[PDB]
Amino acid sequence: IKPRIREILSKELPEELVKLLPKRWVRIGDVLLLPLRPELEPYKHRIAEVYAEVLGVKTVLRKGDYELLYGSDTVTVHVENGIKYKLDVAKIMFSPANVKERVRMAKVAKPDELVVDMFAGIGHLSLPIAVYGKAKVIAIEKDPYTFKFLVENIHLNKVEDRMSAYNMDNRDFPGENIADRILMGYVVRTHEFIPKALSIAKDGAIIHYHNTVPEKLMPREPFETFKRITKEYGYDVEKLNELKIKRYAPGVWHVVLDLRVFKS
Ligand SMILES: C[S@@+](CC[C@H](N)C(=O)[O-])C[C@H]1O[C@@H](n2cnc3c(N)ncnc32)[C@H](O)[C@@H]1O
Repeated sequence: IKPRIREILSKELPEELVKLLPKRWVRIGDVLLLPLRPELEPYKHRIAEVYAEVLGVKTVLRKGDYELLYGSDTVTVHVENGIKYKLDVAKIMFSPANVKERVRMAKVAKPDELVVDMFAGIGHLSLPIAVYGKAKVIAIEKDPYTFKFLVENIHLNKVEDRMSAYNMDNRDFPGENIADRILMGYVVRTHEFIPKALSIAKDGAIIHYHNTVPEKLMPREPFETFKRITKEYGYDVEKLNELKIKRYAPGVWHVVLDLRVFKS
């Protein structure tokens, strides 16, 4: 099934098009991300329709952010490694192509830490910490829509007590020298937030610093740049680890560096 899909669609599609039907897909809650060959375009909707029924999802988006192929409701709750993540699959990014990192995050924190998530999303990286590590968490999310989900996801996981949330730009965050650990899960020229990061950090704090660097420049970057910017503040940093992740071309990785900073 396949089989079931092939039995239904073979009735409406010439055998040549049937052969090209989608063989994989991504499922997030009850929404389906479905990739489609160009020759199947004319039949977009009907194919998404049968896939929807045999796979048991309410909505199908094109994988290819996303084009609605069948259904209407893109909000769903996705469960991963014991975590509940409500989201609007069409408006908010969330790839299991990153699940390892979300798993990793479940381990790294100690119950005592204050953790600040500078780019919270719906709780991508911070929920694992609040739930498994048990530290406290201040989660910052700029987008008001995304924010609703983050707030909700906090209840859904029963951590409203130890996790708080602010709908502002991380640069306006009043805090200073509070953070034992900072999450910088963002990849658009994130070096630009290093200064607010260092401000929010305590001396010795750990920073999970995500960025997108060309492999032309590895393994020098993105650490050199993190290093030099830190110099502008007379602080130092030690590189504790550098994981590769969604190595997503053309030619550019997505890495996360674990770094400890010292406020002199
Ligand atoms: C949701 S994470 C993406 C994680 C990744 N796509 C994944 O699958 O795990 C990026 C978030 O940072 C937020 N953001 C961007 N700039 C921000 C800022 N200056 N202050 C606070 N949040 C910001 C965006 O609203 C977005 O929700």
